[PDB]
Amino acid sequence: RDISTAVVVTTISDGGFLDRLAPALRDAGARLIVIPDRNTGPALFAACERHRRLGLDVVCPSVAEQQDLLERLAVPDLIPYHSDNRRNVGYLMAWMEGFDVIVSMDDDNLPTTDDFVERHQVVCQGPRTQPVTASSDGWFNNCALLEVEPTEVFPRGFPFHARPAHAQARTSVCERPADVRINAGLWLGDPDVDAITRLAVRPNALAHSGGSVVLAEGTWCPVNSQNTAVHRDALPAYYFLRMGQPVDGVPMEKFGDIFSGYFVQVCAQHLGHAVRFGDPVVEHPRNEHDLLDDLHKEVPAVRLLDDILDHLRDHPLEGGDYLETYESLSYALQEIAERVNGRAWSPDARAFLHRSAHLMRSWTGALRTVA
Amino acid sequence: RDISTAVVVTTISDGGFLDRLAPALRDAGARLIVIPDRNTGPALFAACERHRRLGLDVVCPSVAEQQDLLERLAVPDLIPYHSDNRRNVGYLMAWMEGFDVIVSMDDDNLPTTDDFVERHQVVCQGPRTQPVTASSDGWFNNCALLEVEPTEVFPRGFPFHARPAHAQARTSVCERPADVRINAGLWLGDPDVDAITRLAVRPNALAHSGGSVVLAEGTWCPVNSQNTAVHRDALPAYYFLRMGQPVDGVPMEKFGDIFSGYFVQVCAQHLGHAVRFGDPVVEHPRNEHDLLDDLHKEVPAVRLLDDILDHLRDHPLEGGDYLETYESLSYALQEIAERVNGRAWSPDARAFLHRSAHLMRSWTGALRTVA
Amino acid sequence: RDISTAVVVTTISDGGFLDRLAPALRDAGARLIVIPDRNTGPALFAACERHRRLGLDVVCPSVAEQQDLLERLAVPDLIPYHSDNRRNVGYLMAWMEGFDVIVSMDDDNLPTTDDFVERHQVVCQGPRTQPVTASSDGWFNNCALLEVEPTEVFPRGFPFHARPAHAQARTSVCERPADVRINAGLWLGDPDVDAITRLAVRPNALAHSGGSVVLAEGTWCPVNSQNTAVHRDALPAYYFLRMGQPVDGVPMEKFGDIFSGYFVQVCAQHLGHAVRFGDPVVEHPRNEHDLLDDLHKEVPAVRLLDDILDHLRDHPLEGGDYLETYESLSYALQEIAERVNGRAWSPDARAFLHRSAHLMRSWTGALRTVA
Amino acid sequence: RDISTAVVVTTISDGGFLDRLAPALRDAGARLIVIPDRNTGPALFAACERHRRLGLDVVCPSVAEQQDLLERLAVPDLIPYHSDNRRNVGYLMAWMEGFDVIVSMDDDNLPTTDDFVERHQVVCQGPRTQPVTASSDGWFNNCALLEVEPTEVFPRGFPFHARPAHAQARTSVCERPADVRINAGLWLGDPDVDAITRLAVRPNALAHSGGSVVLAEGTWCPVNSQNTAVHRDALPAYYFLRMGQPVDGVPMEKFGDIFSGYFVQVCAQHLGHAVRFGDPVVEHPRNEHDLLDDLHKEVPAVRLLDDILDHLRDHPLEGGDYLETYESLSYALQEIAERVNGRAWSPDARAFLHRSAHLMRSWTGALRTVA
Ligand SMILES: [Mn+2]
Ligand SMILES: [Mn+2]
Ligand SMILES: [Mn+2]
Ligand SMILES: [Mn+2]
Repeated sequence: RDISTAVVVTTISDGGFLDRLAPALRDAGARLIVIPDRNTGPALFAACERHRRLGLDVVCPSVAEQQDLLERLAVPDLIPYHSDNRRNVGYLMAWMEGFDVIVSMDDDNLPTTDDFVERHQVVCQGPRTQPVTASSDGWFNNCALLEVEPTEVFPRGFPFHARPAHAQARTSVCERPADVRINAGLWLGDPDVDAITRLAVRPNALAHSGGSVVLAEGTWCPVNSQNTAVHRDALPAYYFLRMGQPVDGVPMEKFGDIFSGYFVQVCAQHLGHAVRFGDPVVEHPRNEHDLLDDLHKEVPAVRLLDDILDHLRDHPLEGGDYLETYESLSYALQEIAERVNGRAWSPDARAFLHRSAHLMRSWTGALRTVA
Repeated sequence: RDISTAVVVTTISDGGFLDRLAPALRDAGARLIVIPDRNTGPALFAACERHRRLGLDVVCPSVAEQQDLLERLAVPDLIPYHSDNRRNVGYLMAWMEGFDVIVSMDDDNLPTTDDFVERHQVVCQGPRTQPVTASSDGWFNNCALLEVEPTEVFPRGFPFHARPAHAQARTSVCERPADVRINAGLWLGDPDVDAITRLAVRPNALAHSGGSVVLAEGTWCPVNSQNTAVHRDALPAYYFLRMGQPVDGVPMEKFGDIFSGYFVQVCAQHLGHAVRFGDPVVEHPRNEHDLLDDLHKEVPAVRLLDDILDHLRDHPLEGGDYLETYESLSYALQEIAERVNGRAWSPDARAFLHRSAHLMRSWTGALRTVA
Repeated sequence: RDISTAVVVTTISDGGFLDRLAPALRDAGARLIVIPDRNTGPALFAACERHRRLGLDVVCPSVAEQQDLLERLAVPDLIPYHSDNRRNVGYLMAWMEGFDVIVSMDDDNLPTTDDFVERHQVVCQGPRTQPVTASSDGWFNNCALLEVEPTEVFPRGFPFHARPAHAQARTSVCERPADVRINAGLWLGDPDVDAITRLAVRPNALAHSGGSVVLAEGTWCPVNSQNTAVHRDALPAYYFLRMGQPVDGVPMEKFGDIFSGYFVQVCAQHLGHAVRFGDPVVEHPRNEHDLLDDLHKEVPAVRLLDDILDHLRDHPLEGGDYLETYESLSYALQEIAERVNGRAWSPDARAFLHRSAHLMRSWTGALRTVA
Repeated sequence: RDISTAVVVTTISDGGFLDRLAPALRDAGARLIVIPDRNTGPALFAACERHRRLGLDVVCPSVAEQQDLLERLAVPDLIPYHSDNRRNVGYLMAWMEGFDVIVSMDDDNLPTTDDFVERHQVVCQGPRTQPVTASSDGWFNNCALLEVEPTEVFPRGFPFHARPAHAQARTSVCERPADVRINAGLWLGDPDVDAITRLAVRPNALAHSGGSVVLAEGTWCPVNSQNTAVHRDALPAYYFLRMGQPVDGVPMEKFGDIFSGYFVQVCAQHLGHAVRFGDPVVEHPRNEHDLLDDLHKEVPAVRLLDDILDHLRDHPLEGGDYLETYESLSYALQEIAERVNGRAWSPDARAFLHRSAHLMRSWTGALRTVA
């Protein structure tokens, strides 16, 4: 095999999460790329050094080091300096060093099994004839693979127009070729639901009961960046979208991985690749913040997502690899920004897609500069 | 002891709902006050004039008659002309003509029992020793009196900060004196939940199983205007609050009755009166909205309600009747607009309470003009 | 007939302006009340303590002393803590300690004559038959009393709708009884023009040539707080209005004294008092601002002032002194907030008058507490 | 010679302006392309037909005809349907029919001389060695060529950072080769000043006294679309920019020709071509609308223009003709949107350049489809 894996995490904490995260990473010999920020205290740097004494291939480049790498690649203004968007630095660094597997995690996720890194290496098994899951409505609820109380829930980013009729959707499994390049692992405790669902029923994930699935062509499901492995080929299409763009005056937030999860998914299907959902499952403790503020942050993106997802199914792309496909995707978003109709599509909402498309090319242009 | 009842409904439809609503109203000799708007087609007037042929005590004052009435009360600018706020015209007319019971309804509710008016006449039974319900957390979930699928839900306007711990709250019933002047009837089909709950679980209320309760002092529950009887004494405090005020730039909507229900509730309790929940139950069919637009409209008011409800418990009021208590409440809101802190309390959100307090005094000023 | 004068200045600088300002103040034995802010460096306190060694009756209450004072007056939230609105603290202290004349100045004005305090004591001369100036259009351009290059200009706050026809307006002087309680001194160098005029022609006031005038009843002119003496009776109506309220989404700024100057002007005229323009003239050097930012700040208030001034002429007031007249003015503003029409009168702009009216009552409520 | 000229005007009026505009156009045999809108009454169509009886080569394509041409060229959503941006239709139509000179005028401009069309044919004289005007600050005040009362003024779109020092700027004329492709004619009566200047001094253009100038390389001046001739080669770079994009929440307006005037100017200088200012001069009567509303509309663009103009001088372009240069300009604006710094450069302001750049390519892509 001889597979290299790099875990990418951005944080502003003191580094205490490394105590319950390092053992699973250092046992598999995987590299951990911790991306600090301006508002990151010197305790995280000391915590990374201490865990490197204990035998962890951890790196924590200071904001000075990060700005130099982005400066050489002619992208000094691409990544903001007070946001979790800085995880793109860890994406770029792991892609530069040439890792096979890039695992994107948050600083509050804990692996629940010993084979955490091994289960994420499924994106490097290549194309096999394997059971792939299809849905008559083109959507798959990966939260249905879990035991959730008090009621059924959809993951964050799942389109709202498809939820009422999804209970009638036919689900079939067929033995077909598939090349898994993205593996989204599930989460116990507080699942990855949007702020709307969390305020309504406060879901609780008890256990992973549904196993693992591989979605077929035409069946989609939102992919996150808190427990997801991405093959280095698919990483150019995994650019964490920059937030802050106002929709009808209200800036969107906390949806960078919803767009990247769909974008790397659309790009993978154009190249005949698939997305996997299931194991490894992480421990995600419950929240502790302002859920009404989370709602006010997520609504601007939620108002647009259903329209953007519908137009992406009708926009065929081009490209031989992920860089060419992701750029063809950026041009598709600019055409979508002028065709889509709706009350939430004020001039600033349409301009959100146009600036995002430019930032997506600035990301790929920096990757071509590396190569 | 002949009790007179007036039903207030504002609508822009052609008047087809009168075909099914008038039977239960004319069987009790009750008055129906339909309040049309500017865009209300001339077909509603034909339905009202024709349903009066069948014995319905219905009125439908055109916008010319509504504005001539509001001119003489020195309040021409109080009520907007493209909003459901125009139901205040119906409240004013019934209180002018001297009805004992004012039943507020929407144009899509349907009485499910033949005793609809009689069950709403409970707000005239006077004070007597009756079983009253109290709660350790000071909140009562009226939806718990219903059979709701797929999971438990809270009514629209229920404070979000008290929802997680409400399951542990103790509920007791004690024989205590109480005077019911507000009776909020429940609703089958699509229950009155906020847009957050409806997007999440799409609730369906199957039956009324919990019976009727009378809330005690210090126990609150949101009261809407879709199926609520208000005694003529309590009506001055039942002013339907005017929407449209921006909160951090986003205008609020669909919460006029949420503020009115709490305001008439706090005023009733200060005067020794109580609110009742339960019967009569109406049929509110599930109407397919733009639920994302409903969410975008309700979030501005939701961001402030939790703070507003907490301060209204700390602020004692003054007044002998509802007219004096409602004015003291308006001065209390202006004191709250400067006391309160939070991220959602930008200068426009604070000025929303100040403009609302002035409009409430304008509403009571017109009632003092009539009386 | 010993008259006491207090100069009120708020600043965030290091206190270098005291080197040139204190001579004219300590030569007249006048009191200087410097009001620092949170971000005011500790160098200002050394300049005040040291200028008192040279005989200056100066005080500089820290933010701790300012908040302790405002706590006992039940107005802790009245005055923000990062605004020039904190000069209201200086108005409060001088009115508390009982000074006859309160001279409002900025930290960049410089008296050009040795009789600065004496010329400002004109607001204590009492009522006498004196030449008063009237205008056929009801407006007087105080900048016409100055020599301004390169062209004629209007002061900041002058209504725009009356500017084109003001050249045809007739000006007459008549021996009439008048009682001056407000004296607005003029300014050489950079005149007090709005950001619109300054961006256009960059005015430069070379000399004071028109002398002094006393405006008659029905003749108005904006009064600022950069060089204005207010008698202690008129000070309750001189509350520096709080900025920040959004007009159609855009927050207003730099117009607190424009509203205060008109408010104390309308209140003085209802009580039979007059406003004076002319001497003493200060040296206001041209300070290079971000003039585009100044324009963006002043436009919100400018969009409303023309409508507000027109309605304030139609609304008669009540009151025996300034405390009762200023409160009647606040109730008049709430009546105007609903009467007025225009494109710039979105719900947030109307609620700006309602919140301002409450803050004015809070200001007078604290003065009633002191007295 | 054998020169064809097409005058482009968009309007919503009844067509009365054709009475005083047709004689100068029909005498020279020039085509007039009147572009109506949705809110255009049938009187303009009758007025165009009547003037065609009198011998005017006028055309007035209905909104149905306009949408078909844009539909064939795969640009159905490029041009909005309630704006003067529809003059781009007249630009495209005259470019399709192959006119040498395209004269862009407003419906309220009247030629003051008989040689109006002949003086605008100067953009077809080709390159000659002629006196070109240079300025040490790189800016030229074309309003200095007029007699303006009561004081000197700058044209709309002139950068504000350069105005104070422009009085010291050296002006020299040198005999050098120049190919005039854009000729901006001046205007008597109400000049083309921004809303800031018009509210301050209300300028009045008395006569054209300065003659005509041809700006050299590096010397710029804003160009408008109300009295300007554009050679068909330079027309691809004359796309009237679409307004409505919010800057810090405030949408910009009335600045479509300010950006197009600078863009066709920058593109012309890259190709060695020049811009001419002077004759022919038109009659522009005084305004009649809400000048405060004009200010509120123009400020969002004014806050950005000085920054955009500075970066355009430091961004070298590419291209052999105007189509290639205008597209290279669109990519330059996207790089400028991420390099520029300022308080007014909120996320929606930066996204204004990105969407504008996409619309500029959609314009050129439609022109390449025509060819
Ligand atoms: Mn988390
Ligand atoms: Mn309904
Ligand atoms: Mn100053
Ligand atoms: Mn014009």
